[PDB]
Amino acid sequence: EDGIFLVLLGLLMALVSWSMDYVSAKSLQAYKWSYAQMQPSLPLQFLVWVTFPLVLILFSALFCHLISPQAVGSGIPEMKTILRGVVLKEYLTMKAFVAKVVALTAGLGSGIPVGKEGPFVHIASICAAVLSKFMYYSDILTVGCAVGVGCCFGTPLGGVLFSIEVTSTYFAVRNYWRGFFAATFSAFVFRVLAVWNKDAVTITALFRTNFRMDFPFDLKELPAFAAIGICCGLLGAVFVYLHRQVMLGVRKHKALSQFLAKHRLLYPGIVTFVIASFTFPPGMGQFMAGELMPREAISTLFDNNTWVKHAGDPESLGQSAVWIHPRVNVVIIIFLFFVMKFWMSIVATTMPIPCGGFMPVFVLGAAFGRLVGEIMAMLFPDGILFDDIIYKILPGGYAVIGAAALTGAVSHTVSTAVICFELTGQIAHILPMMVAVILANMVAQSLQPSLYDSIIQVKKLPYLP
Amino acid sequence: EDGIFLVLLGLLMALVSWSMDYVSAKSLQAYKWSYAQMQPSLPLQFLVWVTFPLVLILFSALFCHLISPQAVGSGIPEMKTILRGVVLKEYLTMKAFVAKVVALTAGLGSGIPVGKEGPFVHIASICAAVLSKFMYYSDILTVGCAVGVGCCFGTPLGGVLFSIEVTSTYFAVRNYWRGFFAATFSAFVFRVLAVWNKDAVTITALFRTNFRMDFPFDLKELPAFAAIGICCGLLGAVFVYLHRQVMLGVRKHKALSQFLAKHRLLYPGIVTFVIASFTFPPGMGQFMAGELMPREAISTLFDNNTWVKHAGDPESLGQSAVWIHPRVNVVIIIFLFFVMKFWMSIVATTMPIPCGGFMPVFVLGAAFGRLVGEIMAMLFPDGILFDDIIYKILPGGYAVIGAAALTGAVSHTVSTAVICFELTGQIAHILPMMVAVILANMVAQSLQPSLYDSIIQVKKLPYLP
Ligand SMILES: [Cl-]
Ligand SMILES: [Cl-]
Ligand SMILES: [Cl-]
Ligand SMILES: [Cl-]
Repeated sequence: EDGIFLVLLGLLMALVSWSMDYVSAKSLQAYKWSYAQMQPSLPLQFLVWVTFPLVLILFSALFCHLISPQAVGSGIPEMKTILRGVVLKEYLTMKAFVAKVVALTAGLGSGIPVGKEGPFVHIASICAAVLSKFMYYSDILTVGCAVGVGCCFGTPLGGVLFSIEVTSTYFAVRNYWRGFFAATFSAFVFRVLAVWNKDAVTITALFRTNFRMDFPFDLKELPAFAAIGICCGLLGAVFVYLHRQVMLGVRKHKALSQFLAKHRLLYPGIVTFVIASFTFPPGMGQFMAGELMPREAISTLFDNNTWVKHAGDPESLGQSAVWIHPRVNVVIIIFLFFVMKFWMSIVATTMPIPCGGFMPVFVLGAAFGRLVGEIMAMLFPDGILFDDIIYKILPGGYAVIGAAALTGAVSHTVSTAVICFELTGQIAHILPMMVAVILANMVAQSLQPSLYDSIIQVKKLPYLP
Repeated sequence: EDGIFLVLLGLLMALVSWSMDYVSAKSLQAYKWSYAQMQPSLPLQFLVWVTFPLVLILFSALFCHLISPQAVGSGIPEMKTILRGVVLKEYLTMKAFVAKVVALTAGLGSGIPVGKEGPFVHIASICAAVLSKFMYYSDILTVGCAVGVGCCFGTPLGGVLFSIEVTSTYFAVRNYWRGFFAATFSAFVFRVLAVWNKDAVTITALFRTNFRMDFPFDLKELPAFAAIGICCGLLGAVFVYLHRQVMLGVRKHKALSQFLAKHRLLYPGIVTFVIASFTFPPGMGQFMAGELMPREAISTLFDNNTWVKHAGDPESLGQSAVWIHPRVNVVIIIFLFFVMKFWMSIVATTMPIPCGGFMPVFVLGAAFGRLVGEIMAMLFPDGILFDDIIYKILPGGYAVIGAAALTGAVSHTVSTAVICFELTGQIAHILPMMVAVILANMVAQSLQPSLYDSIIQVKKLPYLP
């Protein structure tokens, strides 16, 4: 019967993931078009920029309130609690499935720092439970997690490895085989649908990069990759620390908690309003590449161009031209993007909506990575002679490493190295990604608990040692 | 103390692996040069072609006999037995380490189908045990296996995943973390040494390929990838079946066993002599690309050229020119290579030397893969129009899939998909590799037990259910 269960779980999740991306994309196109149509008047540009995401976030928060409060958050803290032996039954119901899928879709389409992966671990877990009931949570949820990550982005190995790291002491080998099968199948279907819908041509990586694959880096820049690893460790520790402090403040502050406890939806309202206010292009958005939606932030941060060099005509960068302000060195623009998004990301992940920190952190990591890359590009401008031609620093490589390393530091995982290279489609940098991730973890684990463990402690979940 | 143990295990194995490759390479250069120096006289070309490998194989077999009989074979059947709870103490001694490393090196340098990976799982396992004793076999050997594969080729994930599949029921998460760390570190050092010794320039994949990474295949050829998967399943089942029959025959036949039991070294002698006799270039080697040593068989089978099209001047193929006989379609040459090597590989893996079937099967798989690729290249010669240019079938992709799939079928593993793409350095074909491997396993597991399990049964090892 496993053949039926595993195929249907895999297939149905491929369809949920694909449909969600389809709709999310349409929301963002509607947003950009609507904004563009107001081009001659700043008050209307502001109105659109801000109200479009207020509507979607308030809808998301409200929908969960009305259908299933258990849909709020990333799921993973509760799934871990269940894997440890305490069955929080209320998080594996069809009501949560509906609330989660609907509200998440609305959230993603807003442009607000809301991840997708976290929620998919939960969505797949529920599906696995429901199919099983229709037709032993340690095995249901383990397969679920692998499928969730797999179908979320089209990243099979990422999923399987994740399903191991989320366990307690012992992992059953039988789940390795079941998870691997289902996650691979699901990912395959997901990418084929993209081709069918004229958005891929062949089966490809989700955020495919275009690095040289020929002398991709020298040994002389390995110290930079190592430095990114260590720095990501520290940044990750800070991210988690501050996240905790925000959650506790909102819940415990003597007066704030009285107010927000009654007037629900103020918190979503205000958080969203402020993030939108700062990102408006004519205001600070021009200094933060604020026109970029999460996927475009990734697409441009993993570019193969060297922004500090592309003078004369910035339009030659295509979409990446958004980073080249007429009066500000691109290094500063990257710095400001990182800093501003850092706190926006922390706060956004505390809103009462479906959300997660994987993709927010991934982007912050990429930004940090280019900051390092673009700076070295100004220090070693001459390049290296090999086989009669000159090879130069390729900052996109640093972005890829930074994304993996910071994610690692925040979650306490090494699976992120794999998810990241499956997303880019190129493995020129495997060994330095893996080393940077290990270093990031050694540092982060010595300072602060995983993001998920901080949440488990804060929410006082019945997590057995 | 784990920090010391894991670093030293990782480091020392990187040095054993690197040193072994260094020496193996020198033996092969000596072999080819010596052969070339006899160019005007066929009797001397024959003498060199054959006697060079007789000396090395007989040395290998003899050395193990004299130092440690327990060094013979692939180790893995015994390591699995130990992981199940029966401590075959005699296979984790320094005597085995010495016999194994010395005899293996000699074997690899002969050009005879002798793998490297199997033996490295064992070599690393012994090192892990010895360091531990110097300073709980389930944890010693699990880390050992990850390091073995890691340092063998420079393939971290391959190692970690392998260390899971070799276990019984439960895998300890703590070993995931220890193995991942050590295998990554070891692989890193291994590749850096290659750069230092002027054999890499940067850190690279071991057998780096050069595929387009742009429209790498169409959906219309996915049925071929699937067909390779299924066929590999069947071929794998046959390989294992025949391997078993040979082992049993040698041990049980009424008269043969009497003879060979006394006159040791006849079996190595005769097997080696025959494999050499058939591969001699002026004889059948010209119809089997017999000039190629294992690594060159891989390098040319994973080429980015289309051999059935490269008419006019075969020298434009460089090294791959060896496959283009003046009077024989390259498809036949590939076919004969596959068939002849298939039985040579089976028999070679029964000799009383350090050896294994991973790399032999890997090559057979690659050959089969191109056979499919090169044939389709003659059926769909027109190509596909995309972005104003024409894309055509790229058979090297089929070779990569075939290598992974056949290996999968023979061992009953999916980790081979990962080892394979880490070896090529390109992940354009991840999803079709993974699907082909899954299909190969579904077929093979329905027909015959893993190569290793057949051996465990044949040798009557005390393998608890
Ligand atoms: Cl969360
Ligand atoms: Cl996320
Ligand atoms: Cl063997
Ligand atoms: Cl091998």
